[PDB]
Amino acid sequence: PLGSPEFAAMDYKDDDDKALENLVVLNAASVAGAHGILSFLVFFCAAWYIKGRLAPGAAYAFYGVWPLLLLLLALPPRAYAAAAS
Repeated sequence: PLGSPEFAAMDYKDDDDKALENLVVLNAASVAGAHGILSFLVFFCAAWYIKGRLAPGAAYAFYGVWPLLLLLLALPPRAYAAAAS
């Protein structure tokens, strides 16, 4: 069956292309999330939040966790699974 090997070779190609496109996009999601944590750290944190304004905290937790989730949900199952240990 010469067709079987052809299907195997083509499958590996689609798996490589799908991966590359995922990383590039997921990275932007991760950057945006970390952008939310870094922008608020700089703007929101300051020394006024200690007085009694946790708000910045939530912004860090929301945008800092936002990217994590995005990467995992925007990442294939077998991909996020192999990343676990």
